[PDB]
Amino acid sequence: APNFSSYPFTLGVASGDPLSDSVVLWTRLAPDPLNGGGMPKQAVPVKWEVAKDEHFRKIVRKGTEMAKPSLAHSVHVEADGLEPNKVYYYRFKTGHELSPVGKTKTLPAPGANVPQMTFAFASCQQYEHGYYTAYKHMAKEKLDLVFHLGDYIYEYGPNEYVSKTGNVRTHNSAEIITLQDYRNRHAQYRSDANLKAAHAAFPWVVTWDDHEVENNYANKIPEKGQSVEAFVLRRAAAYQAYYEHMPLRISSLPNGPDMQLYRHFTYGNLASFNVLDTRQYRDDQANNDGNKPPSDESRNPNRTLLGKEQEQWLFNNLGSSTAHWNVLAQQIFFAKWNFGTSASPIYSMDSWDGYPAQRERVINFIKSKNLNNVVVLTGDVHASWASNLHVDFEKTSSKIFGAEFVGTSITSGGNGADKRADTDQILKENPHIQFFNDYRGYVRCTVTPHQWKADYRVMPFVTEPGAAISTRASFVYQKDQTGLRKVSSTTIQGGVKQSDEVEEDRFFSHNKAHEKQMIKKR
Ligand SMILES: [Ca+2]
Ligand SMILES: [Ca+2]
Ligand SMILES: [Fe+3]
Ligand code: NA
Ligand code: NA
Ligand code: NA
Repeated sequence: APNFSSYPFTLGVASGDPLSDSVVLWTRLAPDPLNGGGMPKQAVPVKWEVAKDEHFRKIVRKGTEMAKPSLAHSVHVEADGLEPNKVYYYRFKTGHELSPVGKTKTLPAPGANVPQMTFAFASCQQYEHGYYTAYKHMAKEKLDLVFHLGDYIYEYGPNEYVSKTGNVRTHNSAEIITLQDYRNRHAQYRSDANLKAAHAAFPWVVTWDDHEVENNYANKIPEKGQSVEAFVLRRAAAYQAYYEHMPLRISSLPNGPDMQLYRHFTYGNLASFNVLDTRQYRDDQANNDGNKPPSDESRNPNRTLLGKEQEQWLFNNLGSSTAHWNVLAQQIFFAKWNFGTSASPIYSMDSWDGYPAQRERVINFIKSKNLNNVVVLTGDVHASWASNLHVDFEKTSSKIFGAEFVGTSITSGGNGADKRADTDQILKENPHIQFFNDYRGYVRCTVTPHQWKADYRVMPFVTEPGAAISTRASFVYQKDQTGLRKVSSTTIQGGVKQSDEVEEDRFFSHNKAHEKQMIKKR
C-alpha cells in the first residue's frame, strides 16, 4: 500500500528487446525526477499486466516486481509466455497509482516467412539544442520497432556545447560525474512528453555511443588527456544509470564498468540484426582524434573497434545467417568519408575511417561469404547520408555488398539546412555517397525480401516546437550492382537552403564545450 504525494510515473513507460515469446517492460518510480526521484529508501511493489487489448479485459500475463532504491526504483520485467508477431498492451500499478498504457509487439517465430518489416532509427538528441518534435511525429508512425543508436543523453553542463541556432533549453546540472548526476540527466531527457510517447508506442532496441558517458571516450580512455582512473568510475556510474533507464534484459545488468550491450536477433527469416557496441572495447583514436590525415598510427592493423570477442561473434552471426538481410545497427560512419583530396586525404579518427584495419577485417569476411545483403545503420554525425558499400572502398567498379544509411540527429546541432558549405566537395571526392541532408529527424526503413527502402524523415527546425515532418528523400536497394536508387525527393518548406557549416564545426563545437568546462573551473 505505497502512497505517493505526486504521480510516480513521470518518466512514463517503455518496452524493448523483443523476442518471439517475450518482451522487456520498463518503468521507473520517480515522483520528483530531476532531484533524484523523491522516493524513500525502501523497496516498493509494482504490479504489471500484459493484455491483448487496450482496455485490459484480455490479460495474458501479470506479476509483481519489487522496485529497489539501489536501481533508482526502476522496473524491468521480462514478460514471457507470449505469442509471436503479436501486438500487446501493458501497464503498471503501484499502490493505487496507474502508469500510462504502453503498446508493444513480439518478434515473428524464428525462421517465419515474414513479407515486410517497418522500423525507425534515431540518434543524437541534445536536449538543449531543440524540442523533440521528431518523436511526436515518430509516435504516429506504424512501426514494428525502433532502434536508438546513441547519444540518448549528453553529459555537459549548461552553455557548454552550444548549437549554432541557440541552446533553447538548458541542462539540469553541471557536467555529470556521479551515479546520481547520470540518473538525474536521464530523468531530464526522459521527462519530455514526446520521447515518452515514442517509448509507449513501440518496443525499442537501444545501443549507446559516447555521450551516454562522455564525449569521444574509447574503452577506458577519456578525451583530452583526462584521468583514466576517474573515468572508470564515471563509466560504471553512466552504465548503471543507462541500464536503470532502458528496457534491457537481465544479461545486460552491469558489473562495475562492464556491461553486455552488443546482441543479436532475427526478424523471422527476413532480417538478422547485429546490434554493435563500438565504444566499450575500442582502442584509442589515432592522431589525437579529430579529422586528420591517415598515418601509420591510424593504419596499425592491431587496432580494434569491436574487440576480439565481439568481432568473432559478429563473424559467426554473419557467416551462419540465412536471412534475406544482414544488418549492422551501430554508431559511427562506416563508409569511406574523405574530407581532403586523393593526394592529401583527411579522415574522421573517431569513425570507421579511423580504424581502417578493423573495417578491412569486416569487409574481408563479408567478401569471403559472398554477401550482398548487408545494411549498416549509423548515427553520430548529426546529418543524413547514404552510401553504396563496395567490396573495395577505393573502386566504384567493385562489387556492391550493401548500403549504409546514416541518420541525422533528433536535435543535436540545431535547425541545420538542406546543404552545407562542404557538401559538393565531399560528394565529389566520395562518389559512393548518394545523399546528404542537414535537417533534424529520423530514418524510417521498410524491408521486404528483395528490397530495402529508407525514408529520411525531417523537419525544417527544432528551436521552436511544432515543425511539420516530410520525407526529404527515399532510397531503395535491391541487391544488385546498381546499388541505391532515389525513388523520392522533396524540398522542405521553411528550411534554410544552404548554410556555411562544414563537418569540422562539430569537432570545433565539442572542443569549445570542453574549453568552457575548464574555464568554469576558473
Ligand atoms: Ca563525440
Ligand atoms: Ca556520438
Ligand atoms: Fe551526437
Ligand atoms: Na581518445
Ligand atoms: Na599495436
Ligand atoms: Na568533459
